Amino acid sequence: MQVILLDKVANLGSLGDQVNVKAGYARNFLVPQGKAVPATKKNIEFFEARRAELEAKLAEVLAAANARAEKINALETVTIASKAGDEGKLFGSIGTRDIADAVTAAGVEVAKSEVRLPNGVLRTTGEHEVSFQVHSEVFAKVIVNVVA
RNA sequence: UGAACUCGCUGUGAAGAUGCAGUGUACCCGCGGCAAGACGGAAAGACCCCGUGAACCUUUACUAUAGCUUGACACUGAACA
Ligand SMILES: [Mg+2]
Ligand SMILES: [Mg+2]
Ligand SMILES: [Mg+2]
Ligand SMILES: [Mg+2]
Ligand SMILES: [Mg+2]
Repeated sequence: MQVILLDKVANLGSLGDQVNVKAGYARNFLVPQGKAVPATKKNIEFFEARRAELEAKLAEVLAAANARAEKINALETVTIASKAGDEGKLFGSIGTRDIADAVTAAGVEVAKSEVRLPNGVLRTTGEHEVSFQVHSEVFAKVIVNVVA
């Protein structure tokens, strides 16, 4: 499938680019996720007409919004006193839903799917390093303090 | 249930005769019995054979097929070795 882009995806295409990609990748991933649209002759003519002078600006303001969201909190200890057992060995395993609710209780607007983790379970108490995926380009590393 | 004025023997005869030949006996007709014969009645022999007949059934008969299994392509992607 010949497809014209709207986002800096990693390995296939640059911005404003019409690349030929596998049709499953074009159908299930790009056109739902809002990064690419099918290279109809009308579509590439319409993109050269108006949308190339807007989607770059939208990418710049999205990168700025990711910078704003990542630096409204970087203090790197969010306190959760969830339930635990004695001397390590957390009671019930922590969901990233709960980690999302903790940081949106004190700070950022980051939801569940905007959060990555090495483990994802955080099944003991201590300084567990948490990553973040508010965008595929930029990360953020704000750390958690879980206690009983 | 072809029609009957439907005896016995010996012989002849699709080769085991109430019906032919030869011969012996028997007046016409019931009734109650028996059941040897009328190749008695019943049922186009059920065993056998024939049909370039049928059915089911078996299998290492033939040719197929549902199924189960194999691989290619599609639905079907991204990375990294
Ligand atoms: Mg005789
Ligand atoms: Mg008699
Ligand atoms: Mg009697
Ligand atoms: Mg008879
Ligand atoms: Mg017959």
